[PDB]
Amino acid sequence: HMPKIWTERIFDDPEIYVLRIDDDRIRYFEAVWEIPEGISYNAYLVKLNGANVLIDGWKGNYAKEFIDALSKIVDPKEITHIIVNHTEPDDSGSLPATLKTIGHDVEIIASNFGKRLLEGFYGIKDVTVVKDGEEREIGGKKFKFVMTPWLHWPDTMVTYLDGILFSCDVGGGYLLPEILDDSNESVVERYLPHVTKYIVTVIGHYKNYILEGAEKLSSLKIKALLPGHGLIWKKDPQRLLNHYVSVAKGDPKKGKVTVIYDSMYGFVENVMKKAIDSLKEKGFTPVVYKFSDEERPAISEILKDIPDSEALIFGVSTYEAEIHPLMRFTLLEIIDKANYEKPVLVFGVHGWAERTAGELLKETKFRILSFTEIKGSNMDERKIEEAISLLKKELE
Amino acid sequence: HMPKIWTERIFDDPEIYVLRIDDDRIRYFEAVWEIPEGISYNAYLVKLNGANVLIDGWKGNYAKEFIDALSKIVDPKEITHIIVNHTEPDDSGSLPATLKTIGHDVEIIASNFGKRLLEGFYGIKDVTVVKDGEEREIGGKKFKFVMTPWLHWPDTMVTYLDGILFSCDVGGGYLLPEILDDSNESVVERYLPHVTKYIVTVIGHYKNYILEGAEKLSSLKIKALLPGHGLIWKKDPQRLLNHYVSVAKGDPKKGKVTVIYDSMYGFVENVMKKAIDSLKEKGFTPVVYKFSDEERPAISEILKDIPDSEALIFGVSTYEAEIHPLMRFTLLEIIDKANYEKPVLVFGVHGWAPSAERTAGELLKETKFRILSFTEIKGSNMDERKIEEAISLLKKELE
Ligand SMILES: [Cl-]
Ligand SMILES: [Cl-]
Ligand SMILES: [Cl-]
Repeated sequence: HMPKIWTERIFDDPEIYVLRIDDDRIRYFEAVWEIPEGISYNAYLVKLNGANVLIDGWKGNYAKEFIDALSKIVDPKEITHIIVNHTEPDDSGSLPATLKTIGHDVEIIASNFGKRLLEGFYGIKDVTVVKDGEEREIGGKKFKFVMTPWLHWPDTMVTYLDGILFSCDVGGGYLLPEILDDSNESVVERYLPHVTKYIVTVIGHYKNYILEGAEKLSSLKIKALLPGHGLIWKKDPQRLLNHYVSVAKGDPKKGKVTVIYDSMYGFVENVMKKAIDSLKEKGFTPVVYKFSDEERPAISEILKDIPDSEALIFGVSTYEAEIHPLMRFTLLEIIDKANYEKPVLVFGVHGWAERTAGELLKETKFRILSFTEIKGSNMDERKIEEAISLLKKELE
Repeated sequence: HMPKIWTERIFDDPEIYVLRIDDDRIRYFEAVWEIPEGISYNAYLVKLNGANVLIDGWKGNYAKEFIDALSKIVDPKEITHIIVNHTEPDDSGSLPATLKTIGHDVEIIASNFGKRLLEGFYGIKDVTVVKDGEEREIGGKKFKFVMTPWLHWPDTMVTYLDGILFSCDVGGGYLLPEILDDSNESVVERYLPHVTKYIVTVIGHYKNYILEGAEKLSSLKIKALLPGHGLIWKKDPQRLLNHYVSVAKGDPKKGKVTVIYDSMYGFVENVMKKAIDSLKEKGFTPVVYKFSDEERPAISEILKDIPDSEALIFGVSTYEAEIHPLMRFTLLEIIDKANYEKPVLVFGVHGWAPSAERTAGELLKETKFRILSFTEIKGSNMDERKIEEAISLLKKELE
C-alpha cells in the first residue's frame, strides 16, 4: 500500500497542474488532532514562457514521492521560481530535497515572516520578500501577493494569478475526497464537516483573522480557490469562503446542543441521561460525547461540533482539588480553539471543598445559564428539568 | 462474556475466603488511566463463631455476579457484619444489592467520612463509625481499625485482624495475574511495575500520606496483606510495603532516565534522537515517550516510569504557543501525581508565542523538580555541542 498521488492539469491558460498526495498514514495532525480520515497535501505548478513556478510542496516524509511526481510534468532543472505561501513543514517539508534536485539557484518568494522561518527551519537564505498587494511579472503573467496573517501563522499569504487563488491553509480541510474538485454535490456535502474540523483545530484560536482575511479577499474576483489541503474549488469558491466565515462566526443550527461529560461510576451518567431525554422531549437534537471507563472521544470531533451548536452542556466530576482531567483538557481546548458567545449549562459533582469549571470559563465568551449539582441518592430530578427549560427559554 | 471469578479459602484460622473478579472490560480506570492489563476487585468473607463478616465488595456492574459468587460460600442471610474500608464504587458498588439480598439489618462499619459517603452515594444511613485505633470484638476475634486518610480519599482505613490486614486500595495494583497470591516469584516480578502504575495514577497526589500510613502500620505485626485490587501477599507482605514506600520516596534505579517529548514536525525528534544517543554513550538507559503525528503514548505508562527515574528530559514544541495540548496534559499530570525532587533537562523550540504565556520551564519551576538547564531546539543550524553539554551537566549532577 502506497499513498495515492494525483497529478493533473487543472487549467489550460495559465497552464496549471496540481500535485496532490493523500496522506493515509498520519493519525494526529500537528501531533494532536485525531484524523482517521486523513489529509491531503496539494502543491501546484504553473508552466509559462520562460518560467516554471512551483507553489508550495508536500510533507517531508513524502519528499521522494514529490520529486518523482514533479519530474513527470517538468524537468526540475527548469524550475525558476518557488512560491511559499506558508512555511509549516506539512507544506514545505519537501523544499530542501526540491532545491537539491533543481541543483542551481531559483527565486524563492515568501512573506517577511516566511523568510525568517525558512532560514530557521532549513537554512535557506536566498528568499525574496513580497509585501502586501505587491505584483510580480513572471513568465509574462501578473502574480499578486496578499498577506493574510494568522491563518494560522504570521507568515501566511495567498497568491493571486488571473483570478486563481493559491491559498495554502486558507480553504483547507481534512478528508481524502474521491475527486479533485467541487464538481459533485454529494462529495461537497460529505467534505464540509471535515472543513469545519480543520478550521477549529488548526485556525480556531485565530478565528477572528478568518473574518479579516475574507474581507480582504472580497476585493478580488475569485474564479477558483486552490488550497494546500483537500478539495479544489473551481465551480463555487465563494461557497467555501462563506463556510469559513460561518464557522468563524459560530452561526448555529437550530436545535443543536452538544453535551460533553465524564462519568466514572454512573452518577454523572444518571443525571446526563435525564438531561438528554429532556432535551429531546423539548425538541432539541443532542450530540453527545462521554468520557467513561470504556470510551474516550476524540477531542477533534468534540471541537468540530462546537461552532454550529446553539448551546453546550457540560457534566463534570470533581477530582482531588479540581475537576476530572479529561474535562479539564476538553474545556481548555474549547476555550483555546472555540471561544464563542453561546449559552452553557453546567452539571457538576461537589468535591471535598467544583468552582473550577466556572473559573476556566470566566474570561471566555460563553455564558453559563446555571450550575446544577449532581447528587447521588437524593438527587432532585426536578432540577434537571428546570435547567433544560431555562436553556429553552434563553434560545427562543 | 463472563469475567473470571475466583472464590477460594485463603486462611483456615480464622476461616477467610477471597471473592475476586477480574475486570477485563474496563479500559480507563477512573475514566482516565489506560489499563489494557485490567484490574481485579477483591472482597473477603470471614466466617467466625457467631458472625460472618463481609469486607468490601465489587464494582456495581458486577453486583449480580457478586451475589451469586457470595451465595456459594455462605447463605447471605447469615451475614452479620459488613466492613467498608473505602466507599469508592469500584469497591462498594455491590453494597446496595448485597443489603437487599441479606434482607435484614447488619452492622455496617466505616470511618466517619465513610459513613457520610455511604449516605450520599446510596442513602445507606445505619452505619457504625469506628475511630482511629478502635478495637471491636466480633465472632470471638479482635478487629482493629486504623485510619489511613488520603490513601486516596478522606474515608480510607484498614482493618487489622490478628496480623492479617484488609487494606482495600492500600497495597493494590493493576493487572490480572494468573494466581491469587505472592507465591510465584516470576509473577511477583512482572506484577510490581503494575503496582507502581496503580500507586502513581490513583494515590500519587497523596504520596506523602503513603509514608505516614506506612509509619502508622509499622507498629503492627503484619503477617498478610489482603488488598482490594491485585495480588494477596501471604509470603512476604513487607516486600509490598517496601515497594509502596520506595515509590512514594521516588527511589531511583541507577542509569534510568525518562525522555518525554512532542515532535509536531520532526525537528524536536532530530534533537531528541541525538540526546538519547548521548545518554546511552554516557551509560544511561533511557525510557522514551514520543508524541508524534503517528504515535501517542498512554499517560498512565509515562507516570509509571517517573518514580524510579534518576532524571527526566523534556523536548517541547512551541512555534505559535508555549505548550501544546498533549505536553500540557502530561506535565500537569506529572505535577499532580508524580511531583518529585529530581533533576530535569528541558529542550525547547524558540517560538513566537505572546510573552504572557507560561513556558514549559516556568511551569516545572513551580514544582519539586529541579531544572538544570534549558537548551534551544533549532532546525538546520543546531549545534550538537549544546546537546552534549546538557547531557554532561546531567551526568555531573547524577554522578
Ligand atoms: Cl460518576
Ligand atoms: Cl490539560
Ligand atoms: Cl517539531
